[PDB]
Amino acid sequence: KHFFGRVITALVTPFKLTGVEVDYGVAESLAAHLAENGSDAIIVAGTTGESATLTWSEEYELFRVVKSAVAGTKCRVIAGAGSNSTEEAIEATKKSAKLGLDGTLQVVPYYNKPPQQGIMAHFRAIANAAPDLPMMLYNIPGRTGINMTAETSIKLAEMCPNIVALKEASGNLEQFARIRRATSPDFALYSGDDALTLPLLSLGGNGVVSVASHFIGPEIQRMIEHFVDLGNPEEAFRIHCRYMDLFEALFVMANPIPAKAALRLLGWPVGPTRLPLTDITASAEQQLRQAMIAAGLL
Amino acid sequence: KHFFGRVITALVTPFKLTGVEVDYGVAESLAAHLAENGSDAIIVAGTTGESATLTWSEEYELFRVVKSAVAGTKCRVIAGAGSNSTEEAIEATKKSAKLGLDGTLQVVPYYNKPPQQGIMAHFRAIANAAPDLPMMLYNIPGRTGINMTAETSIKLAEMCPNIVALKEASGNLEQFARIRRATSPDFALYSGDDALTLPLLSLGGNGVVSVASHFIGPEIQRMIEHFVDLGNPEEAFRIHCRYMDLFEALFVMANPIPAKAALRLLGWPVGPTRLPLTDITASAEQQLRQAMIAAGLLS
Amino acid sequence: KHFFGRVITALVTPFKLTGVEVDYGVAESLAAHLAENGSDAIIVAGTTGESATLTWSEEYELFRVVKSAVAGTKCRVIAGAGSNSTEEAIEATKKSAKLGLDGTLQVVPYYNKPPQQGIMAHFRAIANAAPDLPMMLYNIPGRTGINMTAETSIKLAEMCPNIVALKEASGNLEQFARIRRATSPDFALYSGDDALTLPLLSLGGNGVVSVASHFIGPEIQRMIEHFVDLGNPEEAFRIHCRYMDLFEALFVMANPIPAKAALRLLGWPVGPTRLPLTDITASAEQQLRQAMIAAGLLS
Amino acid sequence: KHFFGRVITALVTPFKLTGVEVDYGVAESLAAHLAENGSDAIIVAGTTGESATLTWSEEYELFRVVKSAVAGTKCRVIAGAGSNSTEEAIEATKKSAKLGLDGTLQVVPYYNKPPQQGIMAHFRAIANAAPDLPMMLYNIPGRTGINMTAETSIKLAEMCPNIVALKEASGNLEQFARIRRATSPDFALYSGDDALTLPLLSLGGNGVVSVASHFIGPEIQRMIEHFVDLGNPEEAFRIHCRYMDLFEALFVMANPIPAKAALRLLGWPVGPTRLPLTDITASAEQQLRQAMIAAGLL
Ligand SMILES: N[C@@H](CCCC[NH3+])C(=O)O
Ligand SMILES: N[C@@H](CCCC[NH3+])C(=O)O
Ligand SMILES: N[C@@H](CCCC[NH3+])C(=O)O
Ligand SMILES: N[C@@H](CCCC[NH3+])C(=O)O
Ligand SMILES: [Ca+2]
Ligand SMILES: [Ca+2]
Ligand SMILES: [Ca+2]
Ligand SMILES: [Ca+2]
Repeated sequence: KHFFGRVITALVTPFKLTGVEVDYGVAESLAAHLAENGSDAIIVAGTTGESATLTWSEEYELFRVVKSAVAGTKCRVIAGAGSNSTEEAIEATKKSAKLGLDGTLQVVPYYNKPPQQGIMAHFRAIANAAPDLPMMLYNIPGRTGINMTAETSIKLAEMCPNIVALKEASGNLEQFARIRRATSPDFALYSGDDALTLPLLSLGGNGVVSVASHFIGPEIQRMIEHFVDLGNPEEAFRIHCRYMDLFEALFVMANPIPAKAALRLLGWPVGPTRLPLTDITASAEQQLRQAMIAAGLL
Repeated sequence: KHFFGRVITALVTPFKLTGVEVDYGVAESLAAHLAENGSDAIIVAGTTGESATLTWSEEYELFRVVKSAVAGTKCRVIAGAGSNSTEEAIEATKKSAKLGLDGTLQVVPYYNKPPQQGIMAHFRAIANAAPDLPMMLYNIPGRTGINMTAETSIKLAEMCPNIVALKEASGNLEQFARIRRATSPDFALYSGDDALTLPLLSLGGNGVVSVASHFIGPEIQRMIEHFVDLGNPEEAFRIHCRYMDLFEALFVMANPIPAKAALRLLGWPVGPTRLPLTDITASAEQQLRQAMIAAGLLS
Repeated sequence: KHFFGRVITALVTPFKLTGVEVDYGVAESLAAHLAENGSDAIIVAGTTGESATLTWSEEYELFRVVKSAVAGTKCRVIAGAGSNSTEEAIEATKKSAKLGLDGTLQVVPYYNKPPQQGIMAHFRAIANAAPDLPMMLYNIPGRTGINMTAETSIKLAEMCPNIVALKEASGNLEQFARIRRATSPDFALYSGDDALTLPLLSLGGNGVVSVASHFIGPEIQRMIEHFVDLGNPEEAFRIHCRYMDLFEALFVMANPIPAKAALRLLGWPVGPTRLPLTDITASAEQQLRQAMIAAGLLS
Repeated sequence: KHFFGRVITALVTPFKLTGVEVDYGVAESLAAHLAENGSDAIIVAGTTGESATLTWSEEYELFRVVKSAVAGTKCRVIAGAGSNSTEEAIEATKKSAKLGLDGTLQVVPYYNKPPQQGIMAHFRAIANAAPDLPMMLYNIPGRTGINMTAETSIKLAEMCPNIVALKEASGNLEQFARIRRATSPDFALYSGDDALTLPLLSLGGNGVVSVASHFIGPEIQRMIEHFVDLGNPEEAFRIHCRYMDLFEALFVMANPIPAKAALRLLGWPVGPTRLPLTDITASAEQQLRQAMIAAGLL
């Protein structure tokens, strides 16, 4: 019923041992594994994929490679093609169109703090650069340093018909409800935060763009199913409760440091992160390892 | 299942025209009206009841009068008996016990910013001063200037068996979930904020300590019923949506300025607020009036 | 130039060993000591004096006793007579007038979050209740839960001629500068925070309402003197630097828990705090003790 | 007395009418004007220079051109060469060394939220990539989404001898005092905020990295002189007061939208900003224009 589904995994970007090169091979098999484990869609080279330290070429190859890894399946492949420069976002979005990806994810500009009319112009121009490519907006004030308001989000959903979803990680519940109330039900509203998935479902949300779906995709699907389809909020919450420690553990250091460490411990050789992200500490690794054991993953 | 129910109304305190005296008569009939319109419990002389500008005598008379107004019904009467002085809270809690009220509401100390172990000692001593009187804690960092943590709340629920509920208005969803996960299911977790009732239900919440239940109590009951009992989150949300503008309108100036204005417009002569709360402005009254008309309360 | 001077000490309130009674004797000798150690004025029964857990009678006795302890000297005695109830503030301010104290300190209402026009009406009414009694406003959003804006503060300084000072502890530098720019130079602007005294002097401030002046009053006087009178910011900063660890230490737990612990370590038997304030932890006491040793106050 | 002086101007980047090209000519004459009007140093292609929407090539040309515009003067030229990718910052810093600039400005990584030890590794690696290029750190939590602590800043000043200054725009006065107390007096501590210059001087600050020095450089010099040299804080404050409205006006929309509008009103054809920054509103322009008239600038 929604193009990008209920669970979208923000894919980590595997690197070889030194960090210097991407491991496209590990990227393929990891993406294929997610497509058979509850990911309805995958975001490539977004925040969790270390967008900031990838070059544009690396991103374009990752897009091509991940799209081939999941051909055969209903898994949609979304390009993390945003930027705080409209020109750069436009170029990347056009490249995503020519590669035949299923859509893009577009973050609100970070660092340069545009006015609301700037955010709006930024996204119009990007939507216009590939008018037939579905687009998911991404609002994350904690990283960007500004908030896209309800008004701006709603206006964008009306003006550009290829803008069909919003990844809302502000934690602002009123904003989320207002956007939901005023957009058409064909517009998808996704949690950008595993710990907020459940309460955002209560305000009309359609699922989650998740980090934890690398590990518990089918269980996140089951949670959403209990809540939205089967009228069992008590069971949705029983699942949320099983995985709160893991959700906390995945953010005890900045994402994707824990996500990558967890994958390495499960036998997925996704490599280190690139500077400025440093290695997981002994303390954070122990909390993560413990949370994984209690969640039944080791 | 829960002693205080699903919808608890934070009663406004009616005053006569100058503000100098309480109107106990209007208090009685307003409380009777709430008991027959979806209030499972009522809080007397809390924040919404202008606790700060009431004297202790005024509070004690309000308690007595409200308890008689709702005799015959199952509606529980809760004393807003908290303070930032433990000695004062203890005295008021003992008076509530001797008067035969159903419980107390106890705010985290405001203004004086106690440490967590201070908050904990404050509430232990109050629970111990009337060990058979059910108690609802109240966490509201925006007014008090400190936050009662998950750890503190959980520890209090384990130590004192008369502490059976928490009114959580921090808006912190992680805190709320952690408290819920770790307390026994007999422990009630209530939203302290009409706009958060629905999402807190998704994290195991048992309802709301409401301002808006003065006006739409049965509809708030219906929302909670659709969500918890009947498996209809879409309809719960349809109701939340109908009333978001009213919820916004009730806080455009500080509570209870709009609440009292709305009651006056509905024919409830609840009077002004006392200084330092001033009268609602023409601008806030227009936004409130409009929101009430669209919600089907007026004209 | 300014009625309340440059250094105003927010006096702790001594209690006897159980906390149940005030020790008026220790209050007397402590206040006499401050008057001979750079306190130009003393605030009695404010935040640092545990205002919230004192009764009104205890406060009124403290006012009487402290006023007699410093008679003969130019040390001014200020009543912490504020409240979140205008009626209570008015009553206490009238009592302060009849007792012959030198002025009052008046906090922005805490917990009940009045509108700006409410804050303004609250203070007008208090200024009008004793029109000849000098008044110092106190803005502390971290404890009260609201902020008195620059506009409101400036308007109050113009309308009421007995409002002659403001204790600004928002930490907002722009607010502070705007108030200073727009008020007459007879209006005193005081830091409400020992760590902010020096940078607020750079924006035209006239001193500080201090906790640390219990212990280093003459050194705070010297700092202000270097900056304002002698044109030596380098030396003012050398002093600020000497005492930063002590300033940090005095707030590692909520004031006045550390203040009282420091006084006990110096041989001032000021007693415990009252619930909900609990005893200082061994960890905070060690950091405090160490900071005092390095500052040359102890051992 | 310090290498970068007391007033460092964060230079706006002039664009031609469409925004598509830089106007290097206007950049030259604007920089020459600043060097004769109280700028002891100039920062090229930092935040105020629309770093986010400049390409690396545009920045490198701006560096070259600005350096030649001010040859013959004592005005130092600093490259805004930071990034949230350590690799990119390293490459830009090496280019700045080969071009013969006087130093670099290095922002704390934005958007990707590294841990403190990440921030520390980021800056070590950059300092090590050109050990003889003086370096000015830049802490601005409101844009980046994280704060570099006092401990981190102090440790960096001790480890790397080319790290000789800090542009502190957190507005945290305790952090600033602690850094000042613990670093050697050869280490420069600059306000990153025109409205904080004066109170940061009281806590041992050495001046300001300013937007308003485009317009009132000599008056900012006079303020600092009255306070630090001549023992007249009353007169320093009289000057701060004269210019508070202008300081407020310069930030009513995000920098450099007002800065560029002010320059256009003074006859400097600095052009528009690039998306996602949109034009100044009529309302913000009126407040700016009024503040400039009262300050004696038109
Ligand atoms: N690190 C820069 C450019 C990266 C573009 C390709 N991943 C940014 O986050 O804006
Ligand atoms: N102003 C006091 C009044 C004490 C009586 C409480 N009913 C307070 O807000 O706590
Ligand atoms: N506990 C109340 C009453 C204070 C009584 C007078 N000192 C308050 O802080 O306002
Ligand atoms: N727009 C990207 C790269 C710009 C590189 C040169 N200015 C960023 O802000 O990180
Ligand atoms: Ca990307
Ligand atoms: Ca009460
Ligand atoms: Ca008092
Ligand atoms: Ca740059």
